[PDB]
Amino acid sequence: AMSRSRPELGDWSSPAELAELQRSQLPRVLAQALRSPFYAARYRGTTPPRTADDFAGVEVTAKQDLRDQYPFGMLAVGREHLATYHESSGTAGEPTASYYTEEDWTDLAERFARKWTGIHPSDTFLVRTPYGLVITGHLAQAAGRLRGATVVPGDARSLATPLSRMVRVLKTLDVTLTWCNPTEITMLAAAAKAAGLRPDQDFPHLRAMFTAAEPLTEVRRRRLSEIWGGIPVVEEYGSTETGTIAGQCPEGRMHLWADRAIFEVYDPRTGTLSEAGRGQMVVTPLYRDAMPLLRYNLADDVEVSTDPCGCGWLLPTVTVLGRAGTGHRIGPATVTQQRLEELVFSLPAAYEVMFWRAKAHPDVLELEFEAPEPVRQRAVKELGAALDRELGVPHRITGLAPGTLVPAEALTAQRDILKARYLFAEDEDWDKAVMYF
Amino acid sequence: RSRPELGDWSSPAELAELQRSQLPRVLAQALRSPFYAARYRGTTPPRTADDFAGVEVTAKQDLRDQYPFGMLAVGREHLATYHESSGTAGEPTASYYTEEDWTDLAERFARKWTGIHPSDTFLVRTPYGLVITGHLAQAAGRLRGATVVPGDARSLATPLSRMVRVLKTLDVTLTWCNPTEITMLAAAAKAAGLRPDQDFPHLRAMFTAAEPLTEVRRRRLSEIWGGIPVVEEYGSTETGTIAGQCPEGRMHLWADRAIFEVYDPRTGTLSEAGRGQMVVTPLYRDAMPLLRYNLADDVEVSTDPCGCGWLLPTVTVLGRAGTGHRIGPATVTQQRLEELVFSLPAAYEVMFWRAKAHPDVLELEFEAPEPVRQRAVKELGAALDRELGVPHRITGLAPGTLVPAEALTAQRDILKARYLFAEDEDWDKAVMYF
Ligand SMILES: Nc1ncnc2c1ncn2[C@@H]1O[C@H](COP(=O)(O)OP(=O)(O)NP(=O)(O)O)[C@@H](O)[C@H]1O
Ligand SMILES: Nc1ncnc2c1ncn2[C@@H]1O[C@H](COP(=O)(O)OP(=O)(O)NP(=O)(O)O)[C@@H](O)[C@H]1O
Ligand SMILES: [Mg+2]
Ligand SMILES: [Mg+2]
Ligand SMILES: [Zn+2]
Ligand SMILES: [Zn+2]
Repeated sequence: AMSRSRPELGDWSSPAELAELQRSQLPRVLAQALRSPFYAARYRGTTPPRTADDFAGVEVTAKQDLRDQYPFGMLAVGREHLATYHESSGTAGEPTASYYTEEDWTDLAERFARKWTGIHPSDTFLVRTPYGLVITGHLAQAAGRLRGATVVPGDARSLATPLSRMVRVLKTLDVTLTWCNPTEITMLAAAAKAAGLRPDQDFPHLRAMFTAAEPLTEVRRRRLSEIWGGIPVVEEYGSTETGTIAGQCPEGRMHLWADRAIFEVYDPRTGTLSEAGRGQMVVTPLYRDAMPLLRYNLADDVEVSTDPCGCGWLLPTVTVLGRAGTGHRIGPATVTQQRLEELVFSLPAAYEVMFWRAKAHPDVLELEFEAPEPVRQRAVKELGAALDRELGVPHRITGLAPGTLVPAEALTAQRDILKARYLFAEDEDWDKAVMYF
Repeated sequence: RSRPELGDWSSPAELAELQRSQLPRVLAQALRSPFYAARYRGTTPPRTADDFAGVEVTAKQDLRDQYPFGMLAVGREHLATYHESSGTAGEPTASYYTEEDWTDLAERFARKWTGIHPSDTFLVRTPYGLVITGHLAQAAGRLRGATVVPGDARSLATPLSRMVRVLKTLDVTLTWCNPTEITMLAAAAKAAGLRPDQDFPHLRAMFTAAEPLTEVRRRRLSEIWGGIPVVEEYGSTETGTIAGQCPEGRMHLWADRAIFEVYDPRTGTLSEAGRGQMVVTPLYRDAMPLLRYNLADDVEVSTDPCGCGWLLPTVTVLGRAGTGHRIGPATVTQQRLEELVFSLPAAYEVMFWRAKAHPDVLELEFEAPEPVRQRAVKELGAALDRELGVPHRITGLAPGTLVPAEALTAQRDILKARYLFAEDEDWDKAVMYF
């Protein structure tokens, strides 16, 4: 393919060459951004940025800007050129719209498809994320179609596809790849066990699990891998409005797809943008026509490093800590979900602790988790000792019976996919007449 | 491959030839599947157009028995997508498609007499979970360049309140949802402060399927949404779209893409027209060949020419709504009741109802706002007296009884798993965040 117009891993031999692949797109990107009502209004009465050098002066685009411009204030092409329209997860009251041409979709699908394990025609790919307005289900399906994998559209949060039916599909279709968030990986494992199947042995064709959408510690990621037989759990970082911006290498670090976007770290205190360090993730996608974004702040706290990785990819690594501002403090001690997660998932695998939750009170950390009765007291004691050793916070830890946080019906209930029925026989329950879901 | 378009045939004889010329390929493809290889093991299988007249019907129970890949005629490497049918979960029905199979599927859906255009914004409000329906409409929208808004259905992510907001704010021009969902969206619109007959000026057509739909109900759904076309099609997960509405309001069989026959289940005879069970042999599919697949829907196929000038037979689908219940001296079909319910004046706003056939009496409930309820009860009773003569027990209910207010107004944030909460936060959304 002498013919392909977007860069691939291996097209650049140095960071200087990568920087050139980026800057050579900025005149097109800056001209396209100005066609949107939002950027045309932003630079009204001034000379707009046109050149690679002008980009250093470009003002950040905030989430609140995208919400204020709902639905099509960020639109730079005729609506006739849109292929799909999406809205972000989170608050329903203040939606964020994103939208993509067919050519925009090719870039999106390529970035998702950068899975170090490969996606092949030989694969059966269960897409277990939502298709309702959000991009995630559509994105995985598009990458599956691109690479010829058989796509099984599992959807998520749909009454049509409960966990019991997904477990049966995983086993009976010999599914080789999955796409779902890390909590859904443990939900599927709990559903398998409730169906009398061992996730570590009874799914021999499952070769990788693709995941995103949650901050994921290496301790949790490795436990999720071990639960499913030691297979790779392949993380990516993305959003509805950016698509996939980073993907895992074989060493287990996420690398920024810097050939497809200019990535900057925003220090909200000084207002400076830097190519690496700690701060808020800023993205300028290079290969989109419909919805240009100039220095869009995802407002995730990230650590970007240019330090080499054992994978040898010539791309910076990124750790995603969480959403900016989300931390809690109890003693002098900062309590992060990420620190608690590392302690919970360091309990021996034999204790089967997967489901937990915690509440920061001013004085004390309240934490609950499900564990089988025989190991429950051990789990409470060891997790307490871990909190003492690592954080020194006062705690109130309660072990719960399985079925308490995650009900049995979520794991085992089957649901017929009915249609509206208006006339029933005497013996039939007519309660499913109009509300048939 | 080269697939026919409306207008490629000038007569029924030419249509019959477009079909028969595909049958050698279709019969050889079917034989590659374990199911048809086993069916014709130790015989000479059918090879020619003439041999097709002798081909045994394929039943739904065959597709269930062959779960998952007994109907598969290509290497799995060539599959693009895998689907399972709606209905019983305990006994799944698998279907699957190559990329080229998908082009035929998308083309058949896209035969919408109103057109699908790049100028369109197309809300897909059917499920994407395993079933084909959401994927099919999305594929046809992508094929014709319409902006696809993936609404999904039966998803906690996309309640009615949010779909009504999307209809209005995105100037949606086309919808895809079942006929019950058309009335659910109308009730949700009023609950959002929007009049379905006036406040959606860019909505130009509503595409629908999946339910038996009387012309009386279809015309009422049109009137509720300001007199815009309600464009019906007939399909299934295992066949795709097999008939679509013409501008005269009849569904025409897509006979250029499939051989349609009417099955008498008592004699087992197959006829090109008349009353009986819908039998389909798709002509342009490689992955999952079907020879005379019996959808087991009760249909009436007619060869009578239509004012639309399409040279294709028309089909009415009675289905499960065609099957009588004896009550009084009389026999009552869902389709006959539906015609009487939707013959009540539009201004009574009767959209949601249900009925139970007892041996002695028809029990029927419907929502009607105060103060038209007792008029509606009386007129519907008189209609049942005049038309059916069945004893009835009719109850008018307050709106919010059959279709709860919560279904129409509830908004739901799309949350992710959260493990650490502040004191004042509800931590019940920790692991069960849907
Ligand atoms: N691998 C990851 N690690 C950590 N956080 C992640 C990861 N992937 C996604 N996220 C988080 O999820 C966000 C994107 O959520 P997603 O639903 O995929 O898009 P969205 O529709 O923009 N939702 P939202 O921003 O939450 O309103 C990112 O900004 C991060 O906060
Ligand atoms: N226009 C229509 N009029 C009447 N019935 C229809 C119409 N369209 C679809 N149907 C019914 O819906 C069935 C197909 O349901 P659908 O969910 O679209 O496919 P499926 O998931 O394959 N279901 P099934 O094969 O019956 O188990 C048809 O066989 C008919 O019974
Ligand atoms: Mg368009
Ligand atoms: Mg394949
Ligand atoms: Zn690496
Ligand atoms: Zn016609």
